[PDB]
Amino acid sequence: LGLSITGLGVQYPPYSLGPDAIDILSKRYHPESPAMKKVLAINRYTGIDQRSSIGNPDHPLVNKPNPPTVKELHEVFMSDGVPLAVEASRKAMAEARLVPAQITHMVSTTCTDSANPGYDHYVAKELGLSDRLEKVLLHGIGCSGGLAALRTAANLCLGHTARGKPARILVLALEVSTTMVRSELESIDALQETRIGIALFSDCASAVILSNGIGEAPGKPAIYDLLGWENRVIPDSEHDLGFDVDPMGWKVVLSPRVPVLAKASLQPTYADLLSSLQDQLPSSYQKPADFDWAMHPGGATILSGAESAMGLTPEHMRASYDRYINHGNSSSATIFSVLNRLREKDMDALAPGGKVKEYVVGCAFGPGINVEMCMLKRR
Amino acid sequence: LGLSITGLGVQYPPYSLGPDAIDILSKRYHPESPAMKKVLAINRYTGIDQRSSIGNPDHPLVNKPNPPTVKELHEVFMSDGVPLAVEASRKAMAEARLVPAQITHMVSTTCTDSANPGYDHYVAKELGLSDRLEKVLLHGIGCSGGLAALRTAANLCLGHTARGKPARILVLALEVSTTMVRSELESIDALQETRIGIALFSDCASAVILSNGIGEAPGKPAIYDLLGWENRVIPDSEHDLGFDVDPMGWKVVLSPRVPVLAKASLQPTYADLLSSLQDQLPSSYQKPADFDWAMHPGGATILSGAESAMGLTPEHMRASYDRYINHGNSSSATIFSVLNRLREKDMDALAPGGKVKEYVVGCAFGPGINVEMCMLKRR
Repeated sequence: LGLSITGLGVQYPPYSLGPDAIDILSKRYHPESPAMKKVLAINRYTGIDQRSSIGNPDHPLVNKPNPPTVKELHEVFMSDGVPLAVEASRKAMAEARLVPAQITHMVSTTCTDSANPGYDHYVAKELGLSDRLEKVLLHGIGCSGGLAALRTAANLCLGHTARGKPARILVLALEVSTTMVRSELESIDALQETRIGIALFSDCASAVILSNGIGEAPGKPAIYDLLGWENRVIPDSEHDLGFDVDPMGWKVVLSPRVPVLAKASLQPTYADLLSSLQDQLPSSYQKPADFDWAMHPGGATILSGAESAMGLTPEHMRASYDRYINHGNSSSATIFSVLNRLREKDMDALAPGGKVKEYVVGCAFGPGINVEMCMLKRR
Repeated sequence: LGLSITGLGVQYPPYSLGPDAIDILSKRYHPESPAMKKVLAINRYTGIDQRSSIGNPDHPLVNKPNPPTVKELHEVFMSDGVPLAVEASRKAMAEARLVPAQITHMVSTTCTDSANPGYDHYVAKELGLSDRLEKVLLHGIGCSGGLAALRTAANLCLGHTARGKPARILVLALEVSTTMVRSELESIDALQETRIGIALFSDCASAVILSNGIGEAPGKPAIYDLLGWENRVIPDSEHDLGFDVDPMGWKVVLSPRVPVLAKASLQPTYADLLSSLQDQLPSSYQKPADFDWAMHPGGATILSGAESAMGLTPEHMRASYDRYINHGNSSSATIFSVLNRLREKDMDALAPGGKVKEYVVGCAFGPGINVEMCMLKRR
């Protein structure tokens, strides 16, 4: 296919929210209640030590008399989120050794903003990208956005391949979720329902460059080759996972079914992915445990579910754990963060049986429920 | 390129509102003010006879104590907008003689909803499309969305072409703008700004099927062949045109500069479009007046501006006039409505000098400011 990830860049904001962040904010704005106590308890065994954030608990946006409106959220997405996306993109392009003029397409995602022009316009402008740049800003997909953006970029790359044209696509994910803490606290308190969103979600921007190989800097270096992909929707699961627009931003929808639905999907999706390329893979790469797994860490049970269903050790998803524990779930931006971390020396040291794998399965789930899987060859 | 539009479908909602509709609602909810008087005056200067709407001025959504919240808007987008999208998509598929399992990708757009899962999911589900359908829900682009979706679909089609695979892409636009009347009225009253959006915008869904011709039998009919496209961003014009998220939905941004900037972009964009494919065109298709023009009728000044800039008659854009006068500006959904109407017999009857043109220039502008053009060959 001639598709390769030639650069990756990741930019977390400077700040880290410990588990007491929600304790502080909850006590500041709400009375003690049974539902809040439950959430505060769950918060303590998510497996997350620190959640990356654009601010600390005293940030002015989350310390108003009321939760910030979706307009006030947008202002901070633009002031504090967009610079992360710009830096992540710069880092990706620098590793890919590309200048702004070489970028042919941009595929961007977020579920934590709505705007016209979209945030991708402002990132592209700051980077000095072409006024003829072809842009796609994806919506509606939440956590799966990273791999969906990548797959979309793959298709777009091949569209240029068809015409014999070089394609270098900036694939970008930016999420700012921590600013919706007051919204979630209000819902917990008012509805007396256990809403665990505030215990999981964090802020990040991440980016990769996907090249179609045409007119490449020959002998062309890459970090990963993109060999294949599978995408699927689980029927009658709309109500199980969601993010509903609201005057206070977006409200998390999350049912008890999600862990089982996610886990049960791995086997058939994996089988479908491998059948579409079994003659391309060596016999040393046949069963799940043969691969390194770049899983989107939606929650602790997603990782433990993958371990159980696919016969993997935690070290098979070492980069997923590393991002999850130290930064939390950054929705669509997490997966490129995982892929970036996986190829680092300190992750190599933790490979199952001291065996760093040449092939990597990427996996993510989001609202739909949408399932995304990709197959990468690590250089 | 082997790209052809093999079906088109359009579905306007049940109601058609004269200029008195906003008079009724304005008077019901606001005392007369200088800004309101100006908007109600401008409402009659547009040349729009009727605007298509999901409701009449007695609709409950626009008759609450306050304007509907963005959540309340979403509920009606789903109840009253999605069915339009389903029907438009059905008719496009029917004309293309395609059954659900044959659709390989979906490229959808809207600027009048935010949701996870996105609205495209629900449309696709109602249509019975594949659980492996590749979807793209565009955001951030407003009025240029129809042509942006078409161009994105073209690139995606060619991605499948690169792999020797059939591509049949449902390209869909749905906009429900009329429900934001109360939000606009509130801003007019409170800010005393002359906000003309409520004089212009209407509701519609429209769809096309774009095929890459692979797996189609020889001599397969099509309505238009897609030959080429141009996209540009007009520099330093973000503040001139936009749609900003708000607890009340989205607030229109519209400067007096827009018609001037738009008019100025036509000649240079057209020249680039034409030069890229001039060798493919006969001698009788060399100058602007040689073509039929499917313009997105963003406002009356856009049409008269195009006539001036490119030396055209109104009959050159007869389908654009027809849509604008009888239905208003349905944002991203209008352009496919124009292309559908253009190929109808009573439009053939208004062709400049009795010559129905074999080649059609498509053009649309939206937030960015983004300019989109395409060249179609009419079968």
